[PDB]
Amino acid sequence: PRCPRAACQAKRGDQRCDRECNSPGCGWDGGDCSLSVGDPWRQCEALQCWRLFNNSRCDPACSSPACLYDNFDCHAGGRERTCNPVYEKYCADHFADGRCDQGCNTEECGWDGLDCASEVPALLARGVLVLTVLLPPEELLRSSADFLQRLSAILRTSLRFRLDAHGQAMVFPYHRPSPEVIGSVVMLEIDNRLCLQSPENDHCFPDAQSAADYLGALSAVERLDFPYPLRDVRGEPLEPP
Amino acid sequence: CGDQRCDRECNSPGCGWDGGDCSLSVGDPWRQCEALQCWRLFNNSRCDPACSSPACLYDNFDCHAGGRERTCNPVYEKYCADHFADGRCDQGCNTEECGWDGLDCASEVPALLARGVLVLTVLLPPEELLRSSADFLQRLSAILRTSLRFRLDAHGQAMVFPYHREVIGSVVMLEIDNRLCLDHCFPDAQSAADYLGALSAVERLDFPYPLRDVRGEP
Ligand SMILES: *[C@@H]1O[C@H](CO)[C@@H](O[C@@H]2O[C@H](CO)[C@@H](O[C@H]3O[C@H](CO[C@H]4O[C@H](CO)[C@@H](O)[C@H](O)[C@@H]4O)[C@@H](O)[C@H](O)[C@@H]3O)[C@H](O)[C@H]2NC(C)=O)[C@H](O)[C@H]1NC(C)=O
Ligand SMILES: *[C@@H]1O[C@H](CO)[C@@H](O)[C@H](O)[C@H]1NC(C)=O
Ligand SMILES: [Ca+2]
Ligand SMILES: [Ca+2]
Ligand SMILES: [Ca+2]
Ligand SMILES: [Ca+2]
Ligand SMILES: [Ca+2]
Ligand SMILES: [Ca+2]
Repeated sequence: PRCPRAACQAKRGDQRCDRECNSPGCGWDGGDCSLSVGDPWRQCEALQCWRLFNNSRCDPACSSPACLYDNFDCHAGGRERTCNPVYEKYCADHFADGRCDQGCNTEECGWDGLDCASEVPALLARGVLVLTVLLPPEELLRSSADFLQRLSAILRTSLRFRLDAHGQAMVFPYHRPSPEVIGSVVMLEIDNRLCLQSPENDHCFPDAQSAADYLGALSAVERLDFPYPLRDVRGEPLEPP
Repeated sequence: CGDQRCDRECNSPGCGWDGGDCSLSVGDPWRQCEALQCWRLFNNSRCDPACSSPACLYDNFDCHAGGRERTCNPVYEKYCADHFADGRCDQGCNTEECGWDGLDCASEVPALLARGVLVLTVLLPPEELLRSSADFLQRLSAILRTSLRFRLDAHGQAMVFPYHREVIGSVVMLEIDNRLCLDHCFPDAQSAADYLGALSAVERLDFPYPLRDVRGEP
């Protein structure tokens, strides 16, 4: 039993992050603190890396994909690490409005919702990123630009709602577990069309579950800054047509 | 009630705006206006067609921009200012009320300058003034609803000269590019100076710089 605190057993999965249980040995409070991701560092080949993820400093031995790129500490420095708080509201409002805004045309601001790269062929990561957000579908879609801009900025790549055959967003109602609609189950595409080529420069997620892990890690170390009631994240495969 | 100091107690049409103190040293902004009632209709945010001529300073654009298009959205203003004339197109700032993004989006359109040069005295030393050129030019462009830029010398350097009491401010020389002005544009520098003087006279001018005076020169 890698979880030495007894009181933690009763509290894993209760839908509440319990900070006394937020450790690898306690599975990040049974996933309550890591957006349900069991172990975000499952594939990481170096044991010290989860401890160096949150330091805003490049740790080269932790910069592999499997080690979640050291929270991009080695690929983005200085002003390029965050969208300028002063420009954020503008970028959120002009995201995917069909007109190119070069000042938002960066991976840290969300690539302007691809307004500047719309003729570049889509390059989707494998699978679908599935998010549970405690906002009903109509309310969630009412601020889809802000939601997608901020989530794109966090993942430093382009995100959008996956659409069905009739052009409708794959956003489904979420019901209170064992009734009423409490939130949304959101399905997203990850478009990596603006990613870098060289092994040293590339810092995109090749599949949905990889991006989920990174988000889970941001939550585990109290670094995720996303103004939405985000409950869980995961990657799912899709069958072929 | 020529003091070189704006006194609101003396700032009235009857006293020539404190001798031009409050109208940025512009003696009479309505000098060319073919109508007498216009100074009273300039500030009402309502279209008065009889004052909508250029010489009557377009009735403060009340007939050309009355709705949401009169000012750059306060929420986006800081972004537009910082990204003005940075050589990259920002379509969200690409409007006359936001300063046309410093013409970043119209590089294929031939320059079309108004007559003369707009000369401003600003109580900021040149080095400090130049440190915020984008904000200064963007805000001034938005107000004039056209494109403004520094005049360059033979070595391509901005013509911003020290202003002495030594070094109390700057004398700035600007050009007006009307290439995107398709009546609501100023044909010459003095007209734009007059309009600015008019805004100051009626306390409508909102410009976060210690702006002393304005004038047109050929
Ligand atoms: C991983 O690194 C992060 C920094 O890169 C650490 O997050 C930062 O933590 C500090 C202190 O814990 C916090 O400072 C402010 O905290 C107080 C308010 O906290 C609330 O408000 C902020 C502002 O929106 C919010 O982000 C917090 O999550 C919380 O809701 C202030 O009263 C205090 O004076 C101080 O200014 C930073 O805000 C916070 N930064 C971010 C981006 O979250 C994080 O703690 C670390 N992980 C650890 C230590 O486990
Ligand atoms: C013109 O209108 C503005 C808008 O409130 C006002 O602040 C200003 O005092 C007015 N001008 C005069 C001369 O009253
Ligand atoms: Ca818990
Ligand atoms: Ca690090
Ligand atoms: Ca855009
Ligand atoms: Ca006076
Ligand atoms: Ca009017
Ligand atoms: Ca620009």
